[PDB]
Order: sequence, then structure tokens, then C-alpha cells
Amino acid sequence: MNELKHLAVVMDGNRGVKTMQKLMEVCMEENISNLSLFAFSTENWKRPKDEIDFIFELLDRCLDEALEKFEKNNVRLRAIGDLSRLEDKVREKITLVEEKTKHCDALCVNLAISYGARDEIIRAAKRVIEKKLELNEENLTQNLDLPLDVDLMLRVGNAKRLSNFLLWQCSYAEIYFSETLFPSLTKREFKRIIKEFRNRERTFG
Amino acid sequence: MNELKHLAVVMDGNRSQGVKTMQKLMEVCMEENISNLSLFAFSTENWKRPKDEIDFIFELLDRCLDEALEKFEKNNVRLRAIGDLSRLEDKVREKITLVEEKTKHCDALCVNLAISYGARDEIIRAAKRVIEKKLELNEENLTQNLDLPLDVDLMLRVGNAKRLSNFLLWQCSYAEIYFSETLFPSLTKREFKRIIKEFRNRERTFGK
Ligand SMILES: CC(C)=CCC/C(C)=C\CC/C(C)=C\COP(=O)(O)O
Ligand SMILES: CC(C)=CCC/C(C)=C\CC/C(C)=C\COP(=O)(O)O
Repeated sequence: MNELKHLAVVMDGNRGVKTMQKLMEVCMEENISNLSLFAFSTENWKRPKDEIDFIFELLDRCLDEALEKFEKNNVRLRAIGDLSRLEDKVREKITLVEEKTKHCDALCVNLAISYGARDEIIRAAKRVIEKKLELNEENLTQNLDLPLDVDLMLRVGNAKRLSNFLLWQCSYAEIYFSETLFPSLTKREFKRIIKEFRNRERTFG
Repeated sequence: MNELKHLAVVMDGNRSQGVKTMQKLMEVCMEENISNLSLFAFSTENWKRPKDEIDFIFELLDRCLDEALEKFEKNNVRLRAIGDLSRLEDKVREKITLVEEKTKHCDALCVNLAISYGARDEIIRAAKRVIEKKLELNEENLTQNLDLPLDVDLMLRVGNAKRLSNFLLWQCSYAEIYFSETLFPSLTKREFKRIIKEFRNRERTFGK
């Protein structure tokens, strides 16, 4: 009854991968076209520099994994965010992996890096201005990094909040708080959560 | 530890005491030093509801506006309307303005009433105000030009719906979110207070 075209997942940000593949594998069996993930926020730039270099160290390992395995598995990678804040090293690797995988049909992984929803909205507003378009919901929407509405917004962890992730896109997103101390989760419980989603009533106001 | 300046509330919009429970929420806000209480009455999308449903909602809203004309200023509660008010019938707009004017000076609690309101629309309207003022289009400027500039600390959903439904999206970027599965009527002061206590002890990093 409900179509899940766009699934957005965020995991706890408190000061492993299996869950991520299980994640991607399921979006696929389920015919979920867009998977959106939150890696690094605009506000995260204020963290302690140690915590940051550590996160980009992880990120870098993730991107390497993307290059190797994304194309042959027919997965696409797209980076959203204010990417200009990023070091050239990462930025290049990103650009590369996007280009390598640009032609993948089976799933689209939207990776949010140096990303914030308020920044996105501001940037989108400007895109609109510089095209000499009327400022309205529709033109703004179409000029986001990610125009696509979120259907299911999924928090893997104990934090109850959006933390500046795809706000605009979430106006009518179904929200789901899946508690854990460990960003863990099972193929089935995903499918469980999904099932739940398809059945719950969406009125879009 | 966490301070709660701005409480937002939305109840399930699908399928008396209500007035009594509301007083308790308002008393709890005062007792707790919550300066702002934000309520969701009618949204921009709600306009696509059957005409009979819209009719009934404005019928009640009217009833509530009257209560507020009666009870608000003598309790030092301020009322503010947000949303695109230009979409409202004349009789309504004026009656809103009336209670607004009458309670404009009220110090103790500020009740923000979202009527013909949508977050996306609020956001667009804020961007035009910034442009119209020849300000730079940035986060801070857009914030300050919202109908309601104040960040939401706690977003409380009363009902079974799990979603924000175009309610104060910008303000909620880092808002703590809480789903209480009950009807509004069934809520007690003790419960409001508890939920509040819970929010106060939650870890808020704002991205660190
Ligand atoms: C591995 C990698 C590149 C990034 C790790 C991202 C993870 C697992 C969580 C970060 C989530 C973000 C950006 C915000 C969530 O904020 P919160 O949990 O609500 O404080
Ligand atoms: C009594 C009165 C004047 C208005 C009542 C507002 C109520 C009870 C529900 C409407 C809430 C709104 C505007 C949106 C929530 O929609 P949803 O529950 O997410 O489908």
C-alpha cells in the first residue's frame, strides 16, 4: 500500500560494517532505489581535531571499499553536502568513485559528507536565485543536493533527533527509532521495520 | 542539565478534557520555565482535506480563539499565530489579530499557534524576507526571519503517527524528539513533568 522509494539511515554520533552490507543487500531485495547515509555533518567540524581525522580515516576506508565493490555489484555512489570544506585528497577519491559508479542501476547510495540540511537549503535557495527562478517550494526542492523526498527515516541507536539530516526532504518522512548501544542490526529486523512502514497510514496531510 | 525553552506539540491529525489537559500543559510550562509552547492547528497540506473536515476544525479553532480571548491575558499568556495567515477567511484573521493584540504584552508564557502553516512555506517566506531586506542569504539570516526564529528543544508527538508532518522542520534540526502514544486528553501533569525530566537528562551534543 506504501511505496518505499527512499530510505534514510543515521547512526549514533557518540564520541561494524556487516550491518552496512546487510543494509545495502536488503534495499536491493526490496526494490529500494535510494539509500541515504549520514557520514559527516556541517556541525561536526567543531568536534575535536582528533575525533575528526579519525572519522575521515574511516571514511577513506569506506570509499576504497566502494571503488572495489560498488561497480561490479551495480551500486551507485553520490556525495551530497558542502564538499568544498573537504581536503582535496578525499574530494578527488569521491569524484572518482562517483564517476566509476555513475552508471550503476540497482541502488543509489547517497553519502552525506560535510552535510547539513540548513546549509543544503540555503545553497538550494541560491541556486534558485542565480537561475533567476521564483523562490517557491517546488523550485527549491528541485535545487537541493537531493531533491528526492524521504519515505522512511531510520535512526540506528539511542539518539532521538534528526541532527540536521535531510530536514526538508523529511517533512512527511515516517520516522523510526531503533534502539541500540551498538550500531547493530539484522537483515530481518530491517525487513521487519520496512514491513511496518508499508502498512502504516500516510496521509501527506 | 538541558534547558527547555521551547516545547512543540503535535497530536495525531487522523481518525472538553482536551481543554482541561491543555490548561495542565500550560501550567506545567510555567512551573517548568518553558517560555514557548508551540501547537499545530492547521497546515498548508490540510487544505486538501475534505471541505467538511476543514469546516469542523475551524469551528473548534474558533471556539479555542474565544477561550483565549477570555482566559489568556488575565493569566499573562501571550498568543502568536504563525503560518500563512493570508489563506484564512477574514473573520478568522481579525479574531486572531484581536487576541494577539490583547495578549501582545503577556510575560509568563508564549503560545505559538501554527495555522495554515507549513515548514517548507515558512522557510520560503523567510528567504524572501532576507532577500527583500538585502541581507546575505545564509543560515543565521534565514533563521532570524522565520515566523518563529526559536529553536525547538523538545518536539512532542501525542498520538500514534511517527513523523513531523511539515512542522517546524528548520527549528527542529537538533530538537529532541519524543513520541508518546496516547490521546492528548489522557495526559497528566505528572506525565508532562516526567517527559520533561527525561529530556533534561538526555545527552545533547548539537553535533559536538
Ligand atoms: C564512518 C563514517 C565516515 C562516519 C560515521 C558516521 C556515523 C556512524 C554516525 C554519524 C552521524 C551524524 C553525522 C550525526 C548524528 O548525530 P547524533 O547521533 O544525533 O549526535
Ligand atoms: C482542535 C484544533 C483547532 C486543531 C486540532 C489539531 C489536531 C488535533 C491535529 C492536526 C495536527 C496537524 C496539523 C498535523 C498532524 O498530522 P499527522 O497526525 O502527522 O497526520
